[PDB]
Amino acid sequence: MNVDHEVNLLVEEIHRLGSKNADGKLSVKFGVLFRDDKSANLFEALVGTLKAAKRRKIVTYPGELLLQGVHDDVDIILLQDLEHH
Repeated sequence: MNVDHEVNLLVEEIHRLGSKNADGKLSVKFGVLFRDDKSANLFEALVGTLKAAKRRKIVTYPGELLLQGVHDDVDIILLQDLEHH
């Protein structure tokens, strides 16, 4: 409910759903994550959660705003990793 937790929830989910790109970092396509969220609704505000982590430079993804699933091929790239002990 507090987006502060959701950010870390996001990076964990990305750790499981995401696959490594050429840069060696984990990345997951919006369509894949959105697909899972459409079932459980983990992120009540997925876009806002993405924004939060993009502002923290934890993840990056092409696009500013979106409404339709035309950005589903957009890979959310994990730039900063704090998820794992």
